[PDB]
Amino acid sequence: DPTAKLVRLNPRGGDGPGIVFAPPAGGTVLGYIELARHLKGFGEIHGVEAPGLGAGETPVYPSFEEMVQFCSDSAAGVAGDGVYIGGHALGGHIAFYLATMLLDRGIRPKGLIILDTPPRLTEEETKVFILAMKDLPYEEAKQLLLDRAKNDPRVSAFLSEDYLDRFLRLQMHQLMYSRDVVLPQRKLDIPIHVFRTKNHAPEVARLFSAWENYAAGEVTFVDIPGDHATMLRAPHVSEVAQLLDRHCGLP
Repeated sequence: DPTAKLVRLNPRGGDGPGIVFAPPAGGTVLGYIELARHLKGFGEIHGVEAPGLGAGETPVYPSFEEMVQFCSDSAAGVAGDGVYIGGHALGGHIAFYLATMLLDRGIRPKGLIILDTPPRLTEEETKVFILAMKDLPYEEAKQLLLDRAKNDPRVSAFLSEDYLDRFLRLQMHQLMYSRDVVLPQRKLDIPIHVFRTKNHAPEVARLFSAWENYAAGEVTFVDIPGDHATMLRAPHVSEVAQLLDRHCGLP
């Protein structure tokens, strides 16, 4: 049941529309919790948790196409034309696909909110992600990431090993088809809001402007503090929620 994975991250707190977030690589919506808490000018903020992560679910590993279809089925309960479609990272690509599917059906969401990701997506620890998207056995690479996460006292003390395993497996699965993700060259008839960090190498930074190619009207580039990971955490997340309320919300 796709609708059972539509998580309410924050009840209505402002006078604006809601937000439905798609998950990044790994399928979790937990990375949005702090952001949703600080936001003060929106309605209900929802997130779509990938299937197979909850305690009472069987891990599944769908293709990008089926995952996009699952989020649409999950977010269907929310009025498409009364909320922003958002997404961080790979979640930004799902968000775009969902917005094109809504527009194909005549539904105009309030807009697309992209969190620090361009339209085309330790030394050994980061080598895994590179190879995922010297050669090493798959299961050996997973253990490197698994040993990295477990080294953090916050993961070993509060996070479920079962949840951590299901997340790592799905992240590997989504990292490996991530290069196959090609956004349709359509031009959205809705505003696009790209919140981008400023600590990107020139090679990557240059790619964010390509969002202009997928827009028929408004496109807004907003600078946010932090980097691709720390932006959703303190101290930066507070300022990110301020800017999000300013350009898209309405306290």
